Amino acid sequence: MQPLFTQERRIFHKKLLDGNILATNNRGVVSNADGSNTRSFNIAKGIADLLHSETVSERLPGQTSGNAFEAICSEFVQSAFEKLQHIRPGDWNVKQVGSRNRLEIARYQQYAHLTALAKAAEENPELAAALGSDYTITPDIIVTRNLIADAEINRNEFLVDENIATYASLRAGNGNMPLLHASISCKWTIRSDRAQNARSEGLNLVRNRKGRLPHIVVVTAEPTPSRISSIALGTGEIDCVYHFALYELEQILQSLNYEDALDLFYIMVNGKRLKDISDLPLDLAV
Amino acid sequence: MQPLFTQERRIFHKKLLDGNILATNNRGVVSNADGSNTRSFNIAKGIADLLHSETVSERLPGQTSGNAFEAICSEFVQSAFEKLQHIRPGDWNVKQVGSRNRLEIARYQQYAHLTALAKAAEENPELAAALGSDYTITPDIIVTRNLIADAEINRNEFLVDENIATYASLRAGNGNMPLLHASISCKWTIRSDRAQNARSEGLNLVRNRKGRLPHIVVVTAEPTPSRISSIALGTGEIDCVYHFALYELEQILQSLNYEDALDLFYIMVNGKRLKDISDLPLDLAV
Amino acid sequence: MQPLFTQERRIFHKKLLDGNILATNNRGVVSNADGSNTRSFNIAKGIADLLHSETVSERLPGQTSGNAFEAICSEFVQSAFEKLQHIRPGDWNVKQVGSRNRLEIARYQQYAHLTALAKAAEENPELAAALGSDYTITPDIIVTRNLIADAEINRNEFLVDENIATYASLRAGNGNMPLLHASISCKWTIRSDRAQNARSEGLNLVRNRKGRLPHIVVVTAEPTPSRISSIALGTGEIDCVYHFALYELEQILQSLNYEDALDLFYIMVNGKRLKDISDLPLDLAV
Amino acid sequence: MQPLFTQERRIFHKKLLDGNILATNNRGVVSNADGSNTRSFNIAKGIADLLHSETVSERLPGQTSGNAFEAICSEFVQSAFEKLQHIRPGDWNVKQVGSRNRLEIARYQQYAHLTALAKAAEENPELAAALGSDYTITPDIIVTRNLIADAEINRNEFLVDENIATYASLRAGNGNMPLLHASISCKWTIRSDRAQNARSEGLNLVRNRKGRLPHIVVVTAEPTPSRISSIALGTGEIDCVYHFALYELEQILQSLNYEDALDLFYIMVNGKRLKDISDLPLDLAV
DNA sequence: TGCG
DNA sequence: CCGGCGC
DNA sequence: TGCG
DNA sequence: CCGGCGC
DNA sequence: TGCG
DNA sequence: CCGGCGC
DNA sequence: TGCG
DNA sequence: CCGGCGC
Ligand SMILES: [Mg+2]
Ligand SMILES: [Mg+2]
Ligand SMILES: [Mg+2]
Ligand SMILES: [Mg+2]
Ligand SMILES: [Mg+2]
Ligand SMILES: [Mg+2]
Ligand SMILES: [Mg+2]
Ligand SMILES: [Mg+2]
Repeated sequence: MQPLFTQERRIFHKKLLDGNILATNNRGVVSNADGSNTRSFNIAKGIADLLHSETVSERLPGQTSGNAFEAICSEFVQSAFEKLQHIRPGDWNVKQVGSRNRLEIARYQQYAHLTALAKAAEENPELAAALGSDYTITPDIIVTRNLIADAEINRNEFLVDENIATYASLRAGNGNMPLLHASISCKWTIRSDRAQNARSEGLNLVRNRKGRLPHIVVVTAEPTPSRISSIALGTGEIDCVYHFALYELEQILQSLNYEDALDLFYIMVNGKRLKDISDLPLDLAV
Repeated sequence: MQPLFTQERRIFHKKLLDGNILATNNRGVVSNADGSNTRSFNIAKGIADLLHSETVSERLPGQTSGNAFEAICSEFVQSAFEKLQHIRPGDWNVKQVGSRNRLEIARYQQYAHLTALAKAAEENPELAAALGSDYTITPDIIVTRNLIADAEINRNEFLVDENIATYASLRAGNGNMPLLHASISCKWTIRSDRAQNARSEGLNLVRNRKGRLPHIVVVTAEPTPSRISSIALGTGEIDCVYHFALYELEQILQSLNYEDALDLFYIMVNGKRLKDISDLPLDLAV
Repeated sequence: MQPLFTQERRIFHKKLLDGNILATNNRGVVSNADGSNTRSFNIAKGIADLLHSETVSERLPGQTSGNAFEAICSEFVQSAFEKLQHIRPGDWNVKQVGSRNRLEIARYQQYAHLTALAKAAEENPELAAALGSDYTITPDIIVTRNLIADAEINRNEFLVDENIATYASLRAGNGNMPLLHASISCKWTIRSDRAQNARSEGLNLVRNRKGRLPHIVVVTAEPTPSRISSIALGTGEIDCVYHFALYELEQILQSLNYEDALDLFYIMVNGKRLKDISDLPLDLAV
Repeated sequence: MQPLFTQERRIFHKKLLDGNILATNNRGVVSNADGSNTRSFNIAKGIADLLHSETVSERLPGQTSGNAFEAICSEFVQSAFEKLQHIRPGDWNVKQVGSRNRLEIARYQQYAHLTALAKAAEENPELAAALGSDYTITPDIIVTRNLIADAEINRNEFLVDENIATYASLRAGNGNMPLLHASISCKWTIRSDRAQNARSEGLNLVRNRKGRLPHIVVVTAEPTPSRISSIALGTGEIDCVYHFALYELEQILQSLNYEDALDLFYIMVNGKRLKDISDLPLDLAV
């Protein structure tokens, strides 16, 4: 009897395999590997073997794997988090955003004022130069919480009426919007330069919030500890990073005796900067 | 009224009145007012009248009122938040800490590593000069969450076992500590210089976290919108400020026709920077 | 006592003595000490003795000493920095900002846009609820650099004309404002809570600048290493702290056997977080 | 005679052309353009014509253009800044730092302590989890200042000896190392995701400094105002961005009547977020 | 080369 | 480090 | 189409 | 968005 | 009159 | 702005 | 205590 | 920690 989160984790991997997102080409290179690097090549191959990947196909265009990885991550989060309603109740929505959504975050309570800022800037110069446009934050995946009725708040006891706790964020109707619960950034693979946009997006969420900061996490299928470390090490922007196949990564590093990579892997794991994709749903329930 | 949060809000005010924390001296100065300040005096008197305050006594020493205000705010939050278990379940603890101990936050999961940094600085001077020492400063009041047993996670379904979600923060078992849910800073009265330690303490919680940022809020009995604004305006450090008698403050500003102060009050309230103490328990449930 | 900076340092101390800013009251408490604190009391008296202080006077009101300390520090900086024209040329101005605080900062190039932000907010609601108000920063003392004419830029060679380097900050020309060189915060004495406004003011200068960040320093007469450390330890907001009588503080710490204070003193000094007032003029020439 | 800075700007451009860094391929795509983007293609062609580019050759590998652009920008800054000794005297060094040099930054005074942090982490595995690792990242190009002899400080008057201003940063004494004057980040072209490492690197310089923050700027050859805005808008990390051919960009934007892009250009330029490469040497002299 |  | 290009 |  | 690969 |  | 002193 |  | 009050 495999527990349900183990079953969900396997379903997550299976979607990556069935869609040929994770596969091997005819030159033996696994699709999340950097073929110019011996350790990346071998680590990725070991992980794919542990995942029972058998398909041989050409590496998909990066735009395709990028988008598909976001979608599959979203489905896994939605399905697993749904089972935690008893430890973190709520009317939750999980969705892949899509760069098409400029100001999508302004539809949520903690960032609704960005609409007013944007509207004011579209009429004022150094307002625009000073405020910027990055505040136009667009997470890859977001988890949101819908507001609740007074009868839900009062389900067991008469706690509130219309003249008390009148600005509480959870109360529906104050002309109020849903709450942003989490920003989940996805990276199929990593290069240390381009991975830093997870930090700038995290800082924008920190700097502009009105209310509690959403969870800010990164999920990645990057095989190398060194590249993972470019976003996982350090604190202040990113809450934690989650690897798509942590157990398998650990097993391959141990098997091949890649001592330095192993040392770095444990610095991140023991240092609470890196976890497995299966840890994410429960971490979203704190 | 009869809603329980309304009763609890009154119990909070009554504790302040009964302990002479909020009282009026024989010169007519209410104890949360700046007697040299005309508007402070009048706004504070208006609020005391709406709270039905009648006791005449000398102002208590600032150390006494500061500590009592923290204690009374702690009791209000504990009492009210306990009623929201169906909206935000968990084994919650609310406690007044402050200077009773430094590095108290290192007792919690997201800041556990500060103990190691302090030990390292203890053996290497420099580290101390670069790392600083203020990361050891404890919030006036903290709300914490104890960890969960597998029996509870698996209350309705078989979700986890020892080989899946092994790093999830909520799971009890590997020396992992409880989670810090909220930092609640209290200020009986405000001066714009000394109010800024709430921003530096908030920034330290932001910069050093591993995991989701706790709620970071300030509760105050300061009567003037100008002084309240010295900590409520701006974003990035403080989630929101909660006033001890917001409805009364609004009413008196209207009655006195202090138009500029009323305008600032509304900028803060409509701008989601200022709410009533009764909004805090529900805001801790998002 | 031959070199001019040594003579200037002595003049600085003499102004503090002559104005009764630094004096000893009837209870033997020196005016920069906390009489309830044995270490503060003894350290401050030792320093006063090394400065050859003999005046007895009751302690000046804090508003008076705060303002006088700012004025005297400003005069020391102006006089000493004036002698470094050969290593840091320019048309420099040093001034205690004072009462006409708000937006003086916006007269300078790197922060001129703050005026636009303030005007916009005035004509409309929230904006200030997001943007805040503390950005109308008012440093205690500022050092500014006036702009240069082409004749000077082209003193030795024909480097520029009207069609090249047209946006260079240093070029005098309708529209261009003087540059803010330094923000010098003064604190006659310190309490750990109120000292934090130096960090928030420093962060505002960092976050809102257009151009190179000005020097951000703090000058203080606080006698105890513990209180000095509440602003000197750590990095990110304050470049460095300068003590009004560092050599004397070190000598008395050596004589008194307060080993924890001596250790803290050296962590800050060896750690480049604390220097002497005489180091400031040269540090402003980098 | 054309001004020497105008002549320097032309030499800068000539080096880009002679090395085929900036050229046009046989399909009409200029080497700093995004061939798939009509507006990018046209703007880049317009600029190339204004620089009188006539060479037809295939685009160089990105690694090649990236390194060459760094080298060429370094040579321009060194040559032009050397002519400003009368406005900003000193013993200056300008050098392209190879990604082949981590902790080169710790060779400089304001960041020397990073070596001690790195050694502490090497023996305290785990500390790296919190401290991070990128704090060892060195800028693409750095400008540094050697320390000054007391002979020069005392050139005209006897200002200092060994018992006064003993911790001054400029004094070639306290084992003190040279000072970091500027961090110059280069980007031949931009994509909004990879442009963000300039912000994370800038933040590391802000957060870890002891002393005055160095200049932090970006130089780019990106043709589109939209992509330039991904790094130029906003304040706090980057002092200002400098475009390799600003005058030409503006001219072609007008000739093609790209209204939105022109609006954005002026917002960045009037908003002091974007200047010409010719403005950089003088801006480094403030 | 490795990784920016 | 930058370039290509599919969603 | 343009752009993450 | 990710992938290739030269300094 | 009220910030610092 | 700084000072006093109960916590 | 000295400090928050 | 807050209170007093000069500038
Ligand atoms: Mg994204
Ligand atoms: Mg992504
Ligand atoms: Mg506190
Ligand atoms: Mg407090
Ligand atoms: Mg000040
Ligand atoms: Mg001051
Ligand atoms: Mg670089
Ligand atoms: Mg670069």
